[PDB]
Amino acid sequence: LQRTLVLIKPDAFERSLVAEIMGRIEKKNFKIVSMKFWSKAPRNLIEQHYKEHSEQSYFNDLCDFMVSGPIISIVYEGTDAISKIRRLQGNTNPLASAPGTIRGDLANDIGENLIHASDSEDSAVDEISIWFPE
Amino acid sequence: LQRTLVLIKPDAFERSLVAEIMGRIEKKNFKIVSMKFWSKAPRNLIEQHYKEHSEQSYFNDLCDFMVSGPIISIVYEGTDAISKIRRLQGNTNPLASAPGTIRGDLANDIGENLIHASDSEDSAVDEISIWFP
Amino acid sequence: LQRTLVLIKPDAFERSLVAEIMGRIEKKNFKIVSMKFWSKAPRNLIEQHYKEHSEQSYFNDLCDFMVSGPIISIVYEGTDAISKIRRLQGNTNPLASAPGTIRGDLANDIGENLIHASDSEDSAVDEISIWFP
Amino acid sequence: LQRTLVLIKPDAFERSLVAEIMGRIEKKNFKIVSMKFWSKAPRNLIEQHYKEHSEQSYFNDLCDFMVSGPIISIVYEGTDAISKIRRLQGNTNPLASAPGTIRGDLANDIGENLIHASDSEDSAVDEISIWFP
Amino acid sequence: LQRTLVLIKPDAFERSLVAEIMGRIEKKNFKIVSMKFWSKAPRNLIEQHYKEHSEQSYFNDLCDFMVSGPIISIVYEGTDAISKIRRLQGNTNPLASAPGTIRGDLANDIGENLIHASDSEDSAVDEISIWFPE
Amino acid sequence: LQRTLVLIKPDAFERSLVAEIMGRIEKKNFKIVSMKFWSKAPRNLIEQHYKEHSEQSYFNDLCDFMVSGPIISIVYEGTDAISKIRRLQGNTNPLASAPGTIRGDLANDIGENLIHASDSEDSAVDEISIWFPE
Ligand SMILES: O=c1ccn([C@H]2C[C@H](O)[C@@H](COP(=O)(O)OP(=O)(O)O)O2)c(=O)[nH]1
Ligand SMILES: O=c1ccn([C@H]2C[C@H](O)[C@@H](COP(=O)(O)OP(=O)(O)O)O2)c(=O)[nH]1
Ligand SMILES: O=c1ccn([C@H]2C[C@H](O)[C@@H](COP(=O)(O)OP(=O)(O)O)O2)c(=O)[nH]1
Ligand SMILES: O=c1ccn([C@H]2C[C@H](O)[C@@H](COP(=O)(O)OP(=O)(O)O)O2)c(=O)[nH]1
Ligand SMILES: O=c1ccn([C@H]2C[C@H](O)[C@@H](COP(=O)(O)OP(=O)(O)O)O2)c(=O)[nH]1
Ligand SMILES: O=c1ccn([C@H]2C[C@H](O)[C@@H](COP(=O)(O)OP(=O)(O)O)O2)c(=O)[nH]1
Ligand SMILES: [Mg+2]
Ligand SMILES: [Mg+2]
Ligand SMILES: [Mg+2]
Ligand SMILES: [Mg+2]
Ligand SMILES: [Mg+2]
Ligand SMILES: [Mg+2]
Repeated sequence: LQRTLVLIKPDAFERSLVAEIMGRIEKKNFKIVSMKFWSKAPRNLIEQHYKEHSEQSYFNDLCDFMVSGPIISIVYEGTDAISKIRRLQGNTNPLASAPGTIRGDLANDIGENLIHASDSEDSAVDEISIWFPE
Repeated sequence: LQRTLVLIKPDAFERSLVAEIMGRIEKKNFKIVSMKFWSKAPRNLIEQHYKEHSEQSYFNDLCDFMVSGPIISIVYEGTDAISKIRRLQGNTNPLASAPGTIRGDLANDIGENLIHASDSEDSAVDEISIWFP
Repeated sequence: LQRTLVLIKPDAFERSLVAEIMGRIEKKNFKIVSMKFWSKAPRNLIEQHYKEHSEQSYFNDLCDFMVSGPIISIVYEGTDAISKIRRLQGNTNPLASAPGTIRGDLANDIGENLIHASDSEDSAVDEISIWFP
Repeated sequence: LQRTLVLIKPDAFERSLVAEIMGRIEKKNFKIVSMKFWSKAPRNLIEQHYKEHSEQSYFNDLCDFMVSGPIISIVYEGTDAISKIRRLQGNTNPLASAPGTIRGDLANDIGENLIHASDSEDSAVDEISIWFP
Repeated sequence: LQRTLVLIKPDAFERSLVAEIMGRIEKKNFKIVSMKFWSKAPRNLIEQHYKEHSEQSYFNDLCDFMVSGPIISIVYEGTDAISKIRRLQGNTNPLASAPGTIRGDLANDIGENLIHASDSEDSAVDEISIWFPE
Repeated sequence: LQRTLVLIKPDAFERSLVAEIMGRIEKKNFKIVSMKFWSKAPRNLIEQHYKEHSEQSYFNDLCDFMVSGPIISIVYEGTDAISKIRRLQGNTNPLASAPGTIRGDLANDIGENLIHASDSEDSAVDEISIWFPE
């Protein structure tokens, strides 16, 4: 029984795909443990979530996009939640994300990709404590 | 341009209809301005939310049901949000709720009806202050 | 808590709308208690099912249509199943059937209307005994 | 068996609701007989399409909106297409449009209402000749 | 033109995914030849359907689950129906079943996996004769 | 930013999957640049579109099927539109087209496969000029 951190990005709200994305996870039978809505995440919170990408050239545009609209932070719980939800998510690249996945079906840009999902146990614990410090 | 208070009831979670419901409101172009997830709402918030029904026969069952599962409290914003979302919601009674409405399509019980929505400007103001103080 | 008799008509199969129809009833929380697939219903079951229309002008076309493809007979159970599913069904006439109802959304002919549903306690009892003796 | 004129408005494109709308009509069994995509409809076609509203207060905003994005003009054919598709469409006013209708479900503005549909035999004949001469 | 045996398992009825599953097959354009509804399959009928798994450690739980609710037995017919419907079904394992498949989209357990589908010509003939002895 | 040619084939209209197919592309966020409806494409226009398959044994049946009903020609525009829409389309073969793709989900025949999509830059330019000579 694992717990994973998921972010509904600003492009979801702009395109009205919020329920679509959450429904795909809900239908997979994953249970919401914690959920927080942000009218606008603080840039610092974002920079922390993506601290691994600070040296990348897209870092600043990435941070700019993540504060350009509302965000929903969610902790999903279930057996092997981390890897499973990653597979539902789909590849970061629009040239690779398979049809049937969230990105494969709905995302068309490598930056604006609708959804974040922790990629491992270590980073899950880490990202859960960033969005739900309590 | 109004704001209304919406509750996603425990039966929505039990039946995995959370996204479905929020989806029907999202497609009508209403924007979220506040949202909070309750693994279990405090008994007293529920009793105050339904303070008007405190002397009604179903009151106790109504509250028991409201704390029997998680709920989501949501403030929706849009032009004439209150009356419009009430329209989406559908009648409390399964015998009167019209197909195409949330309850008319999905709900089959007068008590377990999936969704709450403020019924007026004044009540919306109270209910909003109850869940987001 | 009632039981009602539902027929999935041949035009549902021709248009691949079988799951769609059964889906709208399933989402309303009604449970199946009996189900039988007919690659071709016997002419006499049809004529008895519609025994009330035997002297009507459309009777022959109605029966011809009912045996022109497969059908599914289903007994649904739920609190007030008869009136509620009738509501989901929608008016026989394409001019009167409301959007959000099965026929109102999907059907476009007074004869080929996709679905049958008992219209009362008494008729439901007969129709159920016709298809599941 | 009638033919009616349908316009898929710019807000359908902006909100990616094009397929959704055309889908609701396709499921009702109406067939396309003519279709044309306009990256930007000519101002004069719009003003003639709405020639009846030329003296109304909203006329200018209505036209500005109609040329602010792409549109799709479609001739639909089916038995009683005009009145039926009008029914699918739903009331112009967000306060009156019923859930289950196109506008009632998706639209939230009296001006930006996603879809146009001829309102009579005579008007359908004019509107059809305007977009497909 | 092949015929294959399909079972809608008890978890479908509990979660109200019956129409969802059948609709995915219907949209693929497969035709129903035979269909039987069981309020509760007899354990023996189940033990026969899974006679190959009698020595497995999950056999008894498997049988217990299969009689815990209603079941729909269906014979679908179409060109290469057996292999095609298997691919729609998706892997038994939730760590493998791909998004876009029935299990990949809706199943989250290796036991409660919503749907059975014959895996070959031999077993199809065999399973069809178990549920439709006529 | 590429442009690709897409054809909604006669089997889509017969089965009422027109909106379904276009919606999958629309949700992927591809923009319609040009669109033409044909009550019946001229056989010659079809023979040109498939001039590469003139020596194949299915050529004539292919052409017969393509004029057996209405067709919608569409130019979609977007980054890498050609390869992406191909992946949404799915393999020509029903034994290969993956679930989650258009053909994988809806097509069950190798001939009647619902949708055409240019396979490269060269053929896109070529097919766009066939259906939209202007
Ligand atoms: O070349 C890239 C790689 C990533 N990102 C953005 C998108 C992604 O959501 C975020 C973090 O990258 P990742 O962790 O590799 O993506 P994922 O979200 O798939 O883990 O950085 C880019 O804009 N360009
Ligand atoms: O006879 C009744 C009436 C209402 N309720 C419950 C359901 C409803 O959600 C809540 C409040 O009732 P309401 O405000 O009259 O209904 P609505 O929620 O439609 O405003 O009380 C019952 O259990 N039994
Ligand atoms: O003018 C008519 C009326 C009815 N029927 C067919 C359609 C209907 O399914 C069946 C039985 O009619 P009904 O019981 O009056 O309609 P419903 O099925 O809505 O109860 O007869 C016609 O073909 N023409
Ligand atoms: O008060 C109004 C009434 C109408 N319109 C626009 C919306 C409508 O699409 C168009 C034509 O109006 P109509 O023909 O009366 O509405 P409908 O489109 O429902 O026939 O004018 C407005 O902007 N404001
Ligand atoms: O490790 C396992 C393997 C299988 N099963 C159950 C699920 C499956 O539905 C049934 C038969 O197994 P299978 O034939 O290998 O699965 P499939 O249904 O994918 O053919 O046994 C388990 O509970 N645990
Ligand atoms: O063995 C075959 C191969 C192809 N075709 C038809 C289907 C296809 O749509 C068309 C062109 O073939 P293709 O370009 O290889 O298919 P695709 O549309 O996947 O590019 O010829 C057949 O009928 N049989
Ligand atoms: Mg990562
Ligand atoms: Mg109240
Ligand atoms: Mg009758
Ligand atoms: Mg007008
Ligand atoms: Mg097996
Ligand atoms: Mg090719």
